Amino acid sequence: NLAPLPPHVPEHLVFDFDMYNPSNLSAGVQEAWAVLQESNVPDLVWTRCNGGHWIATRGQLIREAYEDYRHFSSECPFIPREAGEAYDFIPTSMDPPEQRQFRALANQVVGMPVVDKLENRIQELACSLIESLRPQGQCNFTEDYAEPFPIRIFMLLAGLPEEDIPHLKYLTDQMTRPDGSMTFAEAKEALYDYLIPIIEQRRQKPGTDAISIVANGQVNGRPITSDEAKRMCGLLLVGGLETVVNFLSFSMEFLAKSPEHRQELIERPERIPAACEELLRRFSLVADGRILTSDYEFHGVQLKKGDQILLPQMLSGLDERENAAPMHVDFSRQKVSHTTFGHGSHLCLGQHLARREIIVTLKEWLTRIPDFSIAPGAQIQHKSGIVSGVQALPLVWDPATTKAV
Ligand code: HEM
Ligand SMILES: CC1(C)[C@@H]2CC[C@@]1(C)C(=O)C2
Ligand SMILES: [K+]
Repeated sequence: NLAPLPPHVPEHLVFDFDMYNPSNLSAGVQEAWAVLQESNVPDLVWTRCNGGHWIATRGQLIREAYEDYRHFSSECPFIPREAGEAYDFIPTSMDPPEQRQFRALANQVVGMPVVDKLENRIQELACSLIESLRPQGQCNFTEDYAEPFPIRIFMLLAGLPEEDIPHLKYLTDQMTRPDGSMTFAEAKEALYDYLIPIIEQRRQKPGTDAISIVANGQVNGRPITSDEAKRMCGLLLVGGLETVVNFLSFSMEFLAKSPEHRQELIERPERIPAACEELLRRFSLVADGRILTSDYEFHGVQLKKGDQILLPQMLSGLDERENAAPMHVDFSRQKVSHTTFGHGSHLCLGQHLARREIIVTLKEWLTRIPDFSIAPGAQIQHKSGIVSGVQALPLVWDPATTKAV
């Protein structure tokens, strides 16, 4: 269903893209979104789907908007408008000057000194999961690795019981790829409901886990409130449960159809960090946005105050103007240009954690299970949203070709 065209939007900019169900999804998520960059399509379009919002389609405009926070505010960053109004997570729902103080604390708990201390646990979990899959000759990758590997590391780091993973994953799923069973406002309230007793517990006893450090924190030298801590801990949960989980499956789906690319990493394992960077461009998967604070002319188009604008982080690196032949994976690409981890003052805080988990996954999977493919006759289903995902990934291999380490 389409929302009526607002009077102030020129009819010739209308392109009805549905970000939660793009029309070409069967060809792949990123391919479905890349129809926005055909030569007939302008740099700035209006979709009447999902209540009606702008979409910037080129990397040049996506970067400009994310730098200019005084016109493009993160107070309402999700589409549909109801979701963006309920969205109050910290730091992303704040602009500078208020935003920067909370970043320091969030950085403190997923920052690089934390990741170095976790190296053995990351490595031993990756090996423990993979060695337990190897003699089976089959897995459901999303259930059996992509979810438990990054999510158990995050629950360990935050100090939360592993038994709570299915309830929490379902709620964060409803905030990024909704089912229809919950609105965003309801999923958010249920996740706040979960954190409220935990946060009051850990403000009593100072501690080393990520919730304690946030709940006992100061921001620009003043005590963080219980409510501010709730809104920051919830955002950490969403990042920990949704991003790497889904990115891993996209990568592994590609490697399972691309033996040429598999073989390249098997023989030259020191290409792995670079391949990580080029998989992150090709299979970029986040797309959120901003809301206009004032009437503003932007690349010839008159935006009204309160218009929402989708600024898909995913599209910048798929733009041919930023990377030649963008849909080819080329692990020796010379200048890998992308905005997979965002742009501007809201640059991703967990990218050190993310990169370690991806590189450890590629290294430990390929040395033990070098060859695998998609289970015969299965077609991989995808789902699009704020964070796009792979719905299921059946893999198979012959265990006689594996290597026990
Ligand atoms: C492949 C993995 C990941 C991707 C693609 C990714 C992507 C992004 C993007 C695009 C943004 C900017 C959104 C905006 O400007 O509105 C962001 C911000 C953020 N991310 Fe990541 N992320 C990843 C991993 C993680 C992980 C594992 C965490 C763990 C907590 C995390 C925590 C955060 C936080 C807290 C912010 C908000 C920063 C702020 O608003 O100042 N991210 N991420
Ligand atoms: C867009 C994100 C990837 C980033 C971290 C979690 C996420 C869904 C957000 O709401 C901000
Ligand atoms: K809001």
